[PDB]
Amino acid sequence: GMTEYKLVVVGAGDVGKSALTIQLIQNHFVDEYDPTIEDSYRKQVVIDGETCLLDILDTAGQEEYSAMRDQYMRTGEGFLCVFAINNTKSFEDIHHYREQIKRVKDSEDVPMVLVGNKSDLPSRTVDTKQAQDLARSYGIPFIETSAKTRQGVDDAFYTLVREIRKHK
Ligand SMILES: C[C@H](Oc1ccnc(-c2noc([C@@]3(C)CCCc4sc(N)c(C#N)c43)n2)n1)[C@@H]1CCC[N@H+]1C
Ligand SMILES: Nc1nc2c(ncn2[C@@H]2O[C@H](COP(=O)(O)OP(=O)(O)O)[C@@H](O)[C@H]2O)c(=O)[nH]1
Ligand SMILES: [Mg+2]
Repeated sequence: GMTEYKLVVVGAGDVGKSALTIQLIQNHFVDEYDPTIEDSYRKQVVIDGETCLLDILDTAGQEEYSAMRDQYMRTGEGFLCVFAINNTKSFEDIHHYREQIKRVKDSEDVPMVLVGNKSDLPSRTVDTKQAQDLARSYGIPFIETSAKTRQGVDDAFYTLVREIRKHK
């Protein structure tokens, strides 16, 4: 049967989680997507010659640590932790997202990719070296993306699938 991979996109508001997701789903850059909409979106894709079904949860809204929200996030098999390369605060938030993923998955070994989005913009405030070194600290891949140009989009999502495959 066709394997389904449940991927969850997390990170600060405004980093481009929705734009990245929609580039994967629609193959279109959407510069405006209601910042409060949290939803999941499926798409069949070929990854290393194997058709699989991606189910991508694009997170949004208020930080909440209820049992219900933990259970919803626990359905994720792998996580994209997204910051924007022109927003230092979004990068400084990453460790919090990673810690919460480790907690809900009750595992030090959750499939994960660090994503530095908005790589098309000149206003960089987070050095590539610093982001690469954070991914190294965590032992995870780092992918530079742009939802605007499609740079890195498949790399980010497909790497996460490959990481889930390895973990399984
Ligand atoms: C960085 C923070 O801000 C926000 C703002 C919005 N969201 C978060 C946030 N942290 O983890 C999560 C996820 C969605 C990630 C996947 C696993 C779980 S499990 C569960 N229950 C979750 C939730 N809510 C999550 N989201 N954090 C700073 C720092 C602390 C104060 N705060 C202002
Ligand atoms: N230049 C540029 N703008 C982006 C990119 N991704 C998202 N944006 C913009 O960043 C803002 C927030 O994007 P959105 O997808 O809503 O972020 P979310 O809150 O993480 O879902 C919007 O103004 C988008 O147009 C990108 O890669 N490049
Ligand atoms: Mg959004």
